[PDB]
Amino acid sequence: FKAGSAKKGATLFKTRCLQCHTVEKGGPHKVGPNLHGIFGRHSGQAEGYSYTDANIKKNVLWDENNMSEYLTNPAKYIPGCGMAFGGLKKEKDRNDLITYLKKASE
Amino acid sequence: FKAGSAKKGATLFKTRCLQCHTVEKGGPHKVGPNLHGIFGRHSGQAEGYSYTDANIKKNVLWDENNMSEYLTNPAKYIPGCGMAFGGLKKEKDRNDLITYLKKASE
Ligand code: HEM
Ligand code: HEM
Repeated sequence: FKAGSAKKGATLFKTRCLQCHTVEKGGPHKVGPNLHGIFGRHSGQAEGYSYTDANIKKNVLWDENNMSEYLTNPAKYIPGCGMAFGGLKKEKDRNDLITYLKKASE
Repeated sequence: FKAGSAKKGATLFKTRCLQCHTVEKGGPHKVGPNLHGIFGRHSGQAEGYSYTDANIKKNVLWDENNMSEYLTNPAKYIPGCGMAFGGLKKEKDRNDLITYLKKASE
């Protein structure tokens, strides 16, 4: 991962993630967990959310690379429902998004 | 609605709701919101969850009848994903479940 446009990323997040995730500090959980402070913890540790994916529950240390990989698969399992579009297949895309998430999640 | 078996209801909840909802006091949010104290508020007011369905967001006063109706439709929209099995089509079923939810949500 190499920094990109936080500005493009912000639009990515609003159009592809924000329907399931907030990022503001102390923001509420929705279908997915609030993501504030995501790059200072492991996976599966948002306060007041309880997780389903076995790998997220092993508590991976979130960094840029790990996250880029995580978001690479266009589909994602939404418990009890099925597969949803939760990924950016394009590299450039993730670099933009992750650049925004770093900032806005802090 | 007429009280039924909280015992049957408990099994219903564990097998059909618990994958998306907890009910214990102070229990965490998941795909759906924690439901503790559900019959003492309106819809769309769980602390630390942010909702999507326009009708839930109008804040309906949850009672037995309203809830039975709510759970009557076998399918339910899970934001960003699609339709999921979130209902009990059978009357007897809901009466069992709602009887348990009254107790366990308190
Ligand atoms: C590109 C857009 C998105 C990004 C970058 C993103 C990011 C993340 C991250 C980082 C996690 C792990 C959080 C943690 O470990 O605490 C997560 C989990 C989750 N996301 Fe997303 N997400 C996106 C889109 C979506 C969408 C559209 C949905 C729902 C339709 C969603 C639902 C979920 C759920 C349910 C979990 C928890 C999974 C589980 O418990 O098994 N995400 N997401
Ligand atoms: C019979 C089983 C279930 C019962 C009785 C039930 C009950 C409820 C109730 C009472 C609400 C409104 C909560 C409130 O107003 O605060 C709710 C909302 C919700 N439920 Fe369930 N539920 C069940 C199954 C499921 C399943 C299986 C899922 C996920 C696949 C789920 C996901 C949701 C979501 C996402 C919301 C919020 C909807 C929105 O924000 O638009 N439920 N449920």
